[PDB]
Amino acid sequence: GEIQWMRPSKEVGYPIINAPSKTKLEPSAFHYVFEGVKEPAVLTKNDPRLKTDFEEAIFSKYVGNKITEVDEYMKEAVDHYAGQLMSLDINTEQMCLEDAMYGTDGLEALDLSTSAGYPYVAMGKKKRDILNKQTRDTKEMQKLLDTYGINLPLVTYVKDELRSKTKVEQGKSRLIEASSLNDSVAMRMAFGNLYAAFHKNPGVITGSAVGCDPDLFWSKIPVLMEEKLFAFDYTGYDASLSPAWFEALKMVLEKIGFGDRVDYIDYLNHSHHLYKNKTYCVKGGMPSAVSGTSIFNSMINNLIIRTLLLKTYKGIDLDHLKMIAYGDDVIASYPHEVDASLLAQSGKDYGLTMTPADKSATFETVTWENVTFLKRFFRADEKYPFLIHPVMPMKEIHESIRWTKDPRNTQDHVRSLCLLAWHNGEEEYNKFLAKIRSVPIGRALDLPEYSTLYDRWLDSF
Ligand code: NA
Repeated sequence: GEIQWMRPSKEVGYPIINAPSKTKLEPSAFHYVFEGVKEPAVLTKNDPRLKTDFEEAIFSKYVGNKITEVDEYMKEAVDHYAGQLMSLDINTEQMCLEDAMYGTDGLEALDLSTSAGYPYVAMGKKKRDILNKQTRDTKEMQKLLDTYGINLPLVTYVKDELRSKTKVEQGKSRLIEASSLNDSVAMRMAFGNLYAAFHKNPGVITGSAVGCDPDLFWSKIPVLMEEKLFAFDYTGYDASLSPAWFEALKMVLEKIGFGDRVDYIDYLNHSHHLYKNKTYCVKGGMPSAVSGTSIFNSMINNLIIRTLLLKTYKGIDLDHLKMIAYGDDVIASYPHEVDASLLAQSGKDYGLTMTPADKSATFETVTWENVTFLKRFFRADEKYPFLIHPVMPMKEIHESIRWTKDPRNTQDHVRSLCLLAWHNGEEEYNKFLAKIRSVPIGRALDLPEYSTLYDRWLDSF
């Protein structure tokens, strides 16, 4: 990805956009009951904590575009991936406006809380004024589509979340690149069935895990993997994507029956952005908050890994490449050991910056003992080995519980954490519950005991 140009929005016919400048995050009732070193990310150029130019920092993710066209290895990757997907017998029909708006089997309704994007954000019109979850009205939406059309600029906000002291000091805040309600609706109508098919088929066929439920899915994953696992981390995945990778994606879509609407992918590739009083154009890079962001990054990941394996290990059997992606995150396998360090090398020629799995200093062998997916480990249950526990380290949960965005969501927030934590064992979970109950706020919460969560789990299969 690379920003072609940036200038005052007025100069190109656009209004100034208001992006919140004050974090809604602040110390929670457990701020001092648990350890933590994370704080709210920088949201404005004036934040006292900054140690470098903010603007420069948030846009530096666009490391440029390495490759220009789709080479021979990429084409092979496309054919193989498209071939697998073809077996899912995905419905290629467009999705009706109603379902694209309010949902259907395999596709959740549009999120009413998230932004309505441009121009609604500048007209003050919110999403709650356009759709009725119970009326399932599409009349208001239809007029809006006919009025403002599609391919609208993407509204950019800085994401309000916790970050390391380092990332805070270097202005490394992540950005929300929200598509207009019009594009989301249009794109969900164009790819709605593709999304549903993926959400319903997390595994090694779609090579995707978007829409999965870690509590149940973790027991299916091992069975799907080949003998030797391999993995690695990406540095600025989304932003590093070159235009060729988007073209590769269109070929897959074309081969599986969506050639009809590959133009929507162009909208992702060559994108239009609004930030504050500036507007900029990007060539390459996947927008962060577009309908399909997660699924398309995953499809592209499948193309990337297949390509690197073909470039590096000629004669490799992609039919025995068993991988599952979730955006840039990925867990993969092959009957034979492969060199991640080597793959990382080939990766640089494709505009991808790959590093050791889980922040290691060197490329070590990936095993069931140390592999993580979605920041979760894999641990067979002591009583029933065939049931696999998705284990997220307590550190993350601790960091999270020390802050709050709305005292009215304390019950949910803390309950969410409990569903993640208990997998660390009864001893750990109880220590967690006791610390929570060492202050008034925690003692008033309704939290599940270990026995309850363990039984709920066994009963969910
Ligand atoms: Na782009």
